[PDB]
Amino acid sequence: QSACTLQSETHPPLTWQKCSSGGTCTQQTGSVVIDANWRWTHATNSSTNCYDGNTWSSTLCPDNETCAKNCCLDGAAYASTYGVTTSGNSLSIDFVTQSAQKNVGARLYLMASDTTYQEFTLLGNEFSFDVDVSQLPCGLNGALYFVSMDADGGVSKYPTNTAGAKYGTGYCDSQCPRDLKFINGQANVEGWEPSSNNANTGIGGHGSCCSEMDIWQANSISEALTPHPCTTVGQEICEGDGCGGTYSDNRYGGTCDPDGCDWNPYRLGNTSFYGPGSSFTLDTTKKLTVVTQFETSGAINRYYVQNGVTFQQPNAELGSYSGNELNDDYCTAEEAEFGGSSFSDKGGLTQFKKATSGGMVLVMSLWDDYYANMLWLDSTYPTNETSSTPGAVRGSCSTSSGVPAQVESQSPNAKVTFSNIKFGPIGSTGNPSG
Ligand SMILES: OC[C@H]1O[C@@H](O[C@H]2[C@H](O)[C@@H](O)[C@H](O[C@H]3[C@H](O)[C@@H](O)[C@H](O[C@H]4[C@H](O)[C@@H](O)[C@H](O[C@H]5[C@H](O)[C@@H](O)[C@H](O[C@H]6[C@H](O)[C@@H](O)[C@H](O)O[C@@H]6CO)O[C@@H]5CO)O[C@@H]4CO)O[C@@H]3CO)O[C@@H]2CO)[C@H](O)[C@@H](O)[C@@H]1O
Ligand SMILES: OC[C@H]1O[C@@H](O[C@H]2[C@H](O)[C@@H](O)[C@H](O)O[C@@H]2CO)[C@H](O)[C@@H](O)[C@@H]1O
Ligand SMILES: *[C@@H]1O[C@H](CO)[C@@H](O)[C@H](O)[C@H]1NC(C)=O
Ligand SMILES: [Co+2]
Ligand SMILES: [Co+2]
Repeated sequence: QSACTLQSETHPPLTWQKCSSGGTCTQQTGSVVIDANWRWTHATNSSTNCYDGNTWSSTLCPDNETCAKNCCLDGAAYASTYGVTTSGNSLSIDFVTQSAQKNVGARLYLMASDTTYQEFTLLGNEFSFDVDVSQLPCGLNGALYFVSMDADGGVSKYPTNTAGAKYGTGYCDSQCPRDLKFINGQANVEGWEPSSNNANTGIGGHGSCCSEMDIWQANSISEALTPHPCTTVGQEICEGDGCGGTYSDNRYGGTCDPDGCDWNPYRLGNTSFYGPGSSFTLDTTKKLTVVTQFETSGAINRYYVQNGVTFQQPNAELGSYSGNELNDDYCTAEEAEFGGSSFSDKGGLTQFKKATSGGMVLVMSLWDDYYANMLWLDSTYPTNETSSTPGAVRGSCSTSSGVPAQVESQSPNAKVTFSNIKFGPIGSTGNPSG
């Protein structure tokens, strides 16, 4: 897709800190950009939409190539249309924003410049951030994660994509998403099937795959940490159901691991660690700090801080495994206890290390789940399972929770605030910010 300028594109600024082993942190200045799917897509020569509701213009978009040549992405009114605002080192995303139309959440990427994404090399380093999830009830997900996206949004690889990172193009994740309107410089109109429950979405013939590191997927009820390996580390197109993931009939028939080696304290047995109120170790009605460390062995460590008290990731006992570190033994024990084999089939942490060794783009999003109602995160899943089934219970939410139309109507004012992002070598982010 090309870029049009009927509406100006001004990326909201966002500062963060880069720390060093020497014990000092320095301020960096970046900005955020909204994903291309949220934008107005219209003809390059007029204001006629190329996409409207959940269908494509059959004349402007008869096929993937022609559509890309005829259509462009336009600017976004961040605050008024998408409920996205920033202030210093803080970013807030509103759940439902009402303007000309109704908008639900957002997916944003951290930029290095106005035209490029900021790339982070996680291996050997640690990432820290403060988060307020108090306004996120059952069914919602305020996420912060990394994906192996190209710094330019794919422009250098795909000439027909001239909009680039400035317009939030190039997304990919372990689900090999097929809902993306533009992939590899082309539209995703061929094989397009409109969603039955979402008036704005559909599923196309192609998907976009890549490694994904889910640092944080959570609400006030549950939280999970999950690495997802893929046989191909970076962004790669996929065909139909061979994509696997949430958008295909076969979830595990692809090149990426859509499940990952997840670590949810509640799912692991500690139902008193994270939740709303003082009866939990970490009170989700208050802001907290989340620190994730990527050691060179490929293992991942985690600790939290609230009101100046530090808590390491709670110990878990699963099969022959015991400890609080996400390593090869944990992931193997999890597959043995909870079942499944996609993580190991995709290479596990060894394959995943290839992603963290390279650059990864930071993503912050707020969304509700039109496919599984977020039950996999905060309820019992599958819903027909009982508490006696290992790993079925992931949270205290009712199995009837998370219906999009319902949560959007009942909790429109929900929101998430991410702030004070700090990145640097292991053991450095806890030091004084510059
Ligand atoms: O027409 C002439 C006038 O145009 C005006 O401009 C309009 C334009 O016409 C109109 O088309 C445009 O409409 C856009 C809406 O403003 C916008 O809200 C809407 O956003 C949708 C988006 O369509 C949809 O693809 C997206 O799907 C989400 C999904 O909800 C979410 O559950 C899922 O979540 C993932 C997470 O993000 C991720 O972190 C996690 O790992 O996985 C999750 C599961 O996959 O993500 C998908 C996206 O991949 O939802 C959003 C939000 O509801 O998009 C509309 C276009 O399709 O609005 C323009 C502005 O009003 C001009 O302004 C006027 O001057 C002209 O005259
Ligand atoms: O695709 C949504 C969500 O899936 C998560 O994997 C789930 C999977 O959906 C479920 O079938 C299985 O039983 O449990 C796993 C772990 O909760 C995945 O970890 C998320 O990253 C992803 O957003
Ligand atoms: C849950 O984790 C917290 C923090 O590590 C710990 O104090 C508490 O004893 C754990 N509770 C259970 C039931 O394991
Ligand atoms: Co094809
Ligand atoms: Co270790």
